[PDB]
Amino acid sequence: EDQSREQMASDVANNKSSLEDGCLSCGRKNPVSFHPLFEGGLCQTCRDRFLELFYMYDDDGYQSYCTVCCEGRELLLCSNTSCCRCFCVECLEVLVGTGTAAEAKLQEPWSCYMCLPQRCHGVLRRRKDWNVRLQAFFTSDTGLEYEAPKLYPAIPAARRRPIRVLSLFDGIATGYLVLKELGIKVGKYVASEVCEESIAVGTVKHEGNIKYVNDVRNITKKNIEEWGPFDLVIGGSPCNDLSNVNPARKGLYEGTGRLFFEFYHLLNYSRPKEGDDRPFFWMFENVVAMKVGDKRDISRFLECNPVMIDAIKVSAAHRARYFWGNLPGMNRPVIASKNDKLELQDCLEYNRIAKLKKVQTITTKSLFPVVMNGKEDVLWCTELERIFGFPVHYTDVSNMGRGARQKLLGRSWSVPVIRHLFAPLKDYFACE
Amino acid sequence: RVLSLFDGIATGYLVLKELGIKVGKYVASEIKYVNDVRNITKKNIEEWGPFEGTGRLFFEFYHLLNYSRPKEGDDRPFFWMENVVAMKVGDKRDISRFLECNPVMIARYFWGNLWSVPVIRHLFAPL
Amino acid sequence: RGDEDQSREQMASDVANNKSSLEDGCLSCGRKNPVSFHPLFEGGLCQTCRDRFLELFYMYDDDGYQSYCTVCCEGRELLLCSNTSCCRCFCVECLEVLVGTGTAAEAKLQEPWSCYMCLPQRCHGVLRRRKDWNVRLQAFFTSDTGLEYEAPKLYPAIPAARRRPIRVLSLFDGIATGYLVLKELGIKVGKYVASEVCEESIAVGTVKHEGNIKYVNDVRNITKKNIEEWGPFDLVIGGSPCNDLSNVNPARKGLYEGTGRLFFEFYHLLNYSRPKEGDDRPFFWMFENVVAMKVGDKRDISRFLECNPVMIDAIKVSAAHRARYFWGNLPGMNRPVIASKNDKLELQDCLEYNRIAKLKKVQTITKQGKNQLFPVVMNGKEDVLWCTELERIFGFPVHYTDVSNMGRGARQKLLGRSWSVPVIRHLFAPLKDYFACE
Amino acid sequence: SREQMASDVANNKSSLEDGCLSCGRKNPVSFHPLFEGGLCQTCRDRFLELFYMYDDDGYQSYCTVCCEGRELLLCSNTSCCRCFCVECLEVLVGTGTAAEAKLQEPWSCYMCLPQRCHGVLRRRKDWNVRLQAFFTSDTGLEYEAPKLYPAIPAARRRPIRVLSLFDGIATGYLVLKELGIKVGKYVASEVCEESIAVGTVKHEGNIKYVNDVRNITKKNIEEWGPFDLVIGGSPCNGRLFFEFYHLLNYSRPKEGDDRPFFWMFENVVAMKVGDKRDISRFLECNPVMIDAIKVSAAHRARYFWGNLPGMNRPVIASKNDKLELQDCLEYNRIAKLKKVQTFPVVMNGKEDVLWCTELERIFGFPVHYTDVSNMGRGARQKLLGRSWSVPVIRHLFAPLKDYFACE
Amino acid sequence: EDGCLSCGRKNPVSFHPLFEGGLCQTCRDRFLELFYMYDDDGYQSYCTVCCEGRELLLCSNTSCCRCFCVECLEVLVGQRCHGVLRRRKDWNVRLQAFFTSDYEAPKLYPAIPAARRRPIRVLSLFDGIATGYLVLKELGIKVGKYVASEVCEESIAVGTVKHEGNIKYVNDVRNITKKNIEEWGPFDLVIGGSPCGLYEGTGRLFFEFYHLLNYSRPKEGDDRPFFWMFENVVAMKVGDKRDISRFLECNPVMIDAIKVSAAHRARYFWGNLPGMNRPVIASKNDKLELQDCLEYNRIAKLKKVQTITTKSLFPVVMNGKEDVLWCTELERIFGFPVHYTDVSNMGRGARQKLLGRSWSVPVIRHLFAPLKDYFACE
Amino acid sequence: EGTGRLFFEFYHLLGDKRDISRFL
Ligand SMILES: Nc1ncnc2c1ncn2[C@@H]1O[C@H](CSCC[C@H](N)C(=O)O)[C@@H](O)[C@H]1O
Ligand SMILES: Nc1ncnc2c1ncn2[C@@H]1O[C@H](CSCC[C@H](N)C(=O)O)[C@@H](O)[C@H]1O
Ligand SMILES: Nc1ncnc2c1ncn2[C@@H]1O[C@H](CSCC[C@H](N)C(=O)O)[C@@H](O)[C@H]1O
Ligand SMILES: [Zn+2]
Ligand SMILES: [Zn+2]
Ligand SMILES: [Zn+2]
Ligand SMILES: [Zn+2]
Ligand SMILES: [Zn+2]
Ligand SMILES: [Zn+2]
Ligand SMILES: [Zn+2]
Ligand SMILES: [Zn+2]
Ligand SMILES: [Zn+2]
Ligand SMILES: [Zn+2]
Ligand SMILES: [Zn+2]
Ligand SMILES: [Zn+2]
Repeated sequence: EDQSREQMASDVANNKSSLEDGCLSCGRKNPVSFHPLFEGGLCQTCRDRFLELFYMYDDDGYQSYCTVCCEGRELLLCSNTSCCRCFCVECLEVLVGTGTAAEAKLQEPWSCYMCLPQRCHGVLRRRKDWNVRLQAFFTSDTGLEYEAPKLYPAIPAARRRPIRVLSLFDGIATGYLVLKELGIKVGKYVASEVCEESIAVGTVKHEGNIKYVNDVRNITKKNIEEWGPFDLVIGGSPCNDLSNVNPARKGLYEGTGRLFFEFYHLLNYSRPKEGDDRPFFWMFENVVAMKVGDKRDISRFLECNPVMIDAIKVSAAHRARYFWGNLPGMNRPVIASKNDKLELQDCLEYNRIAKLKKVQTITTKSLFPVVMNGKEDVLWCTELERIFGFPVHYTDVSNMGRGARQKLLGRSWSVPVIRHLFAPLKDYFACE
Repeated sequence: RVLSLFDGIATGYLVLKELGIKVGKYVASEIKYVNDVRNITKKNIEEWGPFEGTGRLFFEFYHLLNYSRPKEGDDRPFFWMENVVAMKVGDKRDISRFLECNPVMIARYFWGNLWSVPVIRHLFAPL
Repeated sequence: RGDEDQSREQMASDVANNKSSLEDGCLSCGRKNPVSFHPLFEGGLCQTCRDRFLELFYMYDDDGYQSYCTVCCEGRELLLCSNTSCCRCFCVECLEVLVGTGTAAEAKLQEPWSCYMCLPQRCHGVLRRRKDWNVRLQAFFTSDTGLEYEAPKLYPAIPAARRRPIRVLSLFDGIATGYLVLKELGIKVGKYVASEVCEESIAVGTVKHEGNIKYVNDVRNITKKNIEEWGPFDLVIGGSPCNDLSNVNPARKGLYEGTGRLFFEFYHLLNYSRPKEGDDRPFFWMFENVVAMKVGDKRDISRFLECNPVMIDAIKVSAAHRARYFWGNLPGMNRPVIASKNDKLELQDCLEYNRIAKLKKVQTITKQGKNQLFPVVMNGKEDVLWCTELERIFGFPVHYTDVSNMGRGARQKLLGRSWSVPVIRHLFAPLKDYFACE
Repeated sequence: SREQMASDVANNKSSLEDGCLSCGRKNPVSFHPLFEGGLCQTCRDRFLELFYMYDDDGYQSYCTVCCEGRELLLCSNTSCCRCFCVECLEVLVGTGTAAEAKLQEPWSCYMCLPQRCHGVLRRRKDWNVRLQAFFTSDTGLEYEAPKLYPAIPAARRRPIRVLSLFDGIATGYLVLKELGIKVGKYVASEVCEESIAVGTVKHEGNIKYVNDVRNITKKNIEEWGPFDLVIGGSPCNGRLFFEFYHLLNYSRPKEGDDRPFFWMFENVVAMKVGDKRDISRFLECNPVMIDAIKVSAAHRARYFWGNLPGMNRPVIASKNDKLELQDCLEYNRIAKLKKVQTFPVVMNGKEDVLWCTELERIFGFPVHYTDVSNMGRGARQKLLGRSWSVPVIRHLFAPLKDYFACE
Repeated sequence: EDGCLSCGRKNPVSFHPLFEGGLCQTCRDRFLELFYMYDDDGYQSYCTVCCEGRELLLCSNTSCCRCFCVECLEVLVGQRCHGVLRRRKDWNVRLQAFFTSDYEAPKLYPAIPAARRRPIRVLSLFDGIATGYLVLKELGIKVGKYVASEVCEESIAVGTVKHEGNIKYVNDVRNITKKNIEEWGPFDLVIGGSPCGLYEGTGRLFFEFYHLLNYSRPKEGDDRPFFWMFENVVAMKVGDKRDISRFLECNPVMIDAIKVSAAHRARYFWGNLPGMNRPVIASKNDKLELQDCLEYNRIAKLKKVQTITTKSLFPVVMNGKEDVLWCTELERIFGFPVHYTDVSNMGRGARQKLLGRSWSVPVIRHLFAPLKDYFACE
Repeated sequence: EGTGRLFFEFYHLLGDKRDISRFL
């Protein structure tokens, strides 16, 4: 019963059946979900395997596999600027028409069907609302629908107190950086960054206002009561454990992925006891490109469904991630601000021209992003900081170079994204 | 009532029966089998109340113990308690600090705030 | 030996019983006929010894100590002063023959050992420290040269309504220290033609200064036509890459051969750009070279330039020991060095938050153990200065060299061979009355 | 490799010009004056310094073909000091010629015997005049030609005033009155006591000697009268060039002065190419290459910077010349060679050496010029060896007769 | 006048050429030899009256060398009659006769030589640098054949290049045979000078020239002109001087070069030429003072110069420095043409070794003056 | 007085052997 796609394509081309009933690339009947790009259905296995590898990218700056099904065997890349979309050789001729595979390979330059104005090439009719329809896929599709978060009661303006933060895997102190950018008065902050390179950043730049502690491995229960009531628990675990960029690909239950459980343990301890009514919150952040099996696990352990704020809508780089938590308003409409840097041309030094408008994701490892005086060059550390919204020269401490000033900026959060997330907290704690 | 994980052949049930004590209701996930480990919610625990590496089972056991733990101020008898000796020292410290109690001995490693039939029989003697 | 060729023992014996003075005797050479006096002590010096003192006094080792004897010129075995703020090393042969027999053995065993420059002065044998050697060490260097040239002519005062911007041709520009200091005083720069060939030094000038520095190619490929295509220059700054003139390099080639030839390109283009006869426009120039250079070079460079250098040490305005010669006709190049309110005369003023400095001054920039690893401490742990603090020491604005992916080594090299902002600020300061201000 | 171009040109697939003569690298910049073909820029620069350098025995110290001496065969023919490169032979004419050349006795180089198409090493039919074209004008920069001074009337001609830095034995003084010009002053700057004796006794003390050059200040040049010709030649055995350039600026007429001023430098040809451009760039001129072999009986090639009127005219011998060694010899002495490089005579069937009075007539100075101050055989040779040559200098100084007073 | 000044013994045999008095036969013999030689410093070796002394006073007058003795004064002196040291009024022209007036060869000079005779045919031995050849050409007398017997290679070159090889060297004198003289004969002039005990060492050569006379004189019945000559230094034993005069059978003459030159050159002559005993008369083109035998801007500290030999206060000053004579300045002393020794690549040593032991051109020119009336003049 | 003194006088009135042979 493993029917192929040619029969379905022939049936729909004669107005005998619909595209929804069939898996858009698997060909199997009994669809479970749609395709955000093309009109049709997607099978359970296809949906499971394409939730994961959509947002992964290669070093050269193009998608790692097909934009249609899930797979890369022979790929023909679109050469249009500000577009890296790649297609599948098998996908083209079986749905749009015979002979298009060799014809496309000869025309220079090649433009993908998304670039050109929409035309129903065979059965590949693009959506006119795919821009607003892709978001609904990732936001909420899983089986269980957890209850809506409780809305804490309002507090009078004169009955507000300074917040007592407790950060984990603090990195270069991004939360502390945004907290005074909003205006909230921080009465206490307890980071637990163990990297001595990053520790020097927090002490010098914030004047020893971070009561630094060691790894989040030896903090005992009595410690979390010796330090008093905590009104916020930040945390972002390292994401170099389970990603399909490294072959090992150890799960969340092995290797460096067990640091998530430390956040849960500390959240249990810092949580107010039963019968207490102080405002309490939490948060999390991890790479979206994680296994589906563990994507639900983090949701179930924390009993919340992740959101997806897409950095492109606010910054000049592509990196989306999951933000669990019970913040009051973590599902609104993303809006940019006046003091933003939407295009890369605003994140460059003097006498340099930006060839692109947006830049592919940046990782620990570092072609034609900028040309000065008719000569190509690569981005500076002074330029990698304006992209994320960090103040310039932030990492210029402890005798650094390109070797380390790029690793720290690679696995850090985004100033505009968190600035968006922590906006509602101006009502429960001290302002000005 | 008793809640047990990794019942297996329900040797603990046989030990409890041989102890002369009666159990009102026993709930297990693998006798009253309900479903798999990953098919339990807060509402399910409330209805059933009151009462693959090693880390995969340890996380589920820790979550179950945290969910079944009594709220602050209660004085009801709530206790909990296994891993082989030959295993990574980092994981040993992980599961030692996570449970808020250092291991002692027994060749197995036993935690607890209280397979081998005699060990279970000796442990269930003071119940 | 000859009557002049005595030994130090006879001179010491003669001066012991008030039969002669230390003046007639060469303090270590021993010969007669003194030509000059020893700057630190009282006595006389000979030509064979004096010309060995004009070079070897200021050179330093990597570990942070004098390379030779503080007394004669020479190091066989040296006793370093254990006390800090003083890296003077004394000569074993110099000690026992002037203060008394057996002082060497007790000096090597007395812990900590304090050099005779540090202890309160007393007539230790014949090592009588001068009571005014601080002002007399300058006289050893500033004016003892050969031909006594005429005083430079002073330009007439210019009205403030006729002042115009400053056009600068900075041969061997480096990182544009002249541009940075020029507008700090408020002088408007209407043109600045750098001549650097290293690419990194162009990135700083293009980025930090908004591309107002018209760079050109190598100085060697500059013809007489370029010097007139680029308008009349009102200042010709220059400083040679003194890698072939300092005695520090054992494999040096000296003047007239090698890298030292580049002085004549400064000398060539200076005449090519100097105003001709009948031109009365204010023209100034300035050459700069290290003190540690052979007197054969120092006389020829002064003979061609027809001027005598000054000696401005960077210890009276900053927190580093750097001394250089300054040729030029800058108005007021001999006035004494006075610090300013917004200076950093100690090493503590040039540190980040939560850093503790042990010393009060540091030696020159560009085996170096337990002293180079101990110039600063934080959290009770040994540390070394930062590239951010090496810009405060010289007076450069913070984060000046944060361009073009420069690591630690590049920011160290382009900084250590540059000038010093307080010194060049002292030199350039009188120019405010000749050019357009604000 | 060498066989790459040889195989191609043999089959008429390419020409000899395309490849470096021995380097094997393509893209040549300059052509070989000797043979047909071109030279790579890497091989081009290395050929200037070693071409005219010779050995003590009287043979070249490098290859006649490329630049290299590892194994060389010396030409047995007299009046020819060219040694050929061993690997240059078999790769050009054919394998096995290296052994044959060494075995046959006597062996003559390919230059001596009349030109034959020996492989590809075909001697150029016009090599004689194309060697100068390589030397006289090949450097990149092309400075403007000097201005020509207006003619000086004979009624307004004045005695000459000379400033001979590094004077030596007053070679310049001897030629200026021999040509008939009236000397008004000759401010030498010699500091060798032996050489001062010759210039004073033989000229009745007409030289106003001074002390070392490194003690002369701008005030002395102001006191000593205005100069009209600044001679200069540095001891080749580079510091003293900048002293000549220093003093020339003091004595060069200032802007607005319209009096005839001439200068001239001199240096050997066996100097690095880098130094050659530096001297010309500072002086703003291009040099000439005058050889003494066309006016005397000895070999020496020396560059001549200056603004002298006519430094480019062809070299022509004079009637009062001694082109052969037999014309510079005493009685009962027989010459063996025709020229002597930079067993020279027989005496009753015994090989002897040129006398100090025979090395005297070769250079053009009057006989017994160096018989003062009790010099020995060694001293009289060293003063003559490092001096100039009268026929060469008299050729350069000849056009000056129309500018200053004569007789 | 009845006692010897330096000895005191009576019965004198001769008078004194400086002061009035007598001389014994012991002192006159010691006065003949010990008079004229000199020391390296340039002073008289002994006293001028007694010619003896271990320590003696040294004179310091300008251009003077006569040094007196210590005991010679207080014995007899204690210008006017100082004690008994009253100078003779004509000692200048008196001591010249004491040496001269000490028979001779055939006393009849034939004067038979007449017009249209053959030119000179002169034979020499140990010629050196062709001294006789140079003077003979200067007078104008044509020479048909000039033979020499020199052996030192360094001096053979000078005669060749400077005279275009007209001199035909043969060999050392020890190799010349009787047939060689006959083959090269006849001959009209036999010049000879021994290199400078007579019966031992290199001095044995004197009789070789005498034997050469025996193979060159005209035979019996041949009244053709024939002459000879001889030269020797004055520093010789008394018995040696009496032997040469005995063999040559002549009274030898005393000629000193001071009257014609600017150096102390007094040597001993023989011969049979006319007019040898005539007093020396100076010429208008003669160099008599050292101030003219010197190069440019060189002033002399003296007027005459002492005897000069192979071995080197020096008589000239340069630019305020105490300085010596040049090689080209020694030639003009002897009358030689300038640059006469600038051959064969030789320096101070060889040229000094040649000029020192050579004759004097003006001195030999005087002896050959009367020969112009016998042979082909001009 | 060796034989040379008498031999030289003998010739006038009328290596030793080599010169004696040449003497006659
Ligand atoms: N064992 C450990 N204990 C505490 N921090 C650790 C740790 N192992 C790694 N880290 C830190 O965790 C960080 C994760 S990158 C995330 C940093 C943070 N989200 C920010 O504001 O940038 C790394 O910088 C690393 O230094
Ligand atoms: N041929 C050349 N022409 C122009 N500049 C050169 C040069 N060769 C080297 N340089 C540059 O000249 C510099 C001399 S270091 C002196 C620069 C100056 N004192 C300052 O720092 O402000 C070197 O850094 C070198 O990069
Ligand atoms: N330091 C110095 N100052 C002046 N002259 C020097 C000198 N050093 C060397 N000389 C002279 O410079 C001369 C250069 S060799 C040229 C000699 C001269 N031109 C001639 O025709 O004979 C040497 O003879 C040497 O005597
Ligand atoms: Zn499918
Ligand atoms: Zn596909
Ligand atoms: Zn596209
Ligand atoms: Zn001394
Ligand atoms: Zn010492
Ligand atoms: Zn000290
Ligand atoms: Zn080549
Ligand atoms: Zn070769
Ligand atoms: Zn040849
Ligand atoms: Zn007597
Ligand atoms: Zn006497
Ligand atoms: Zn006298």
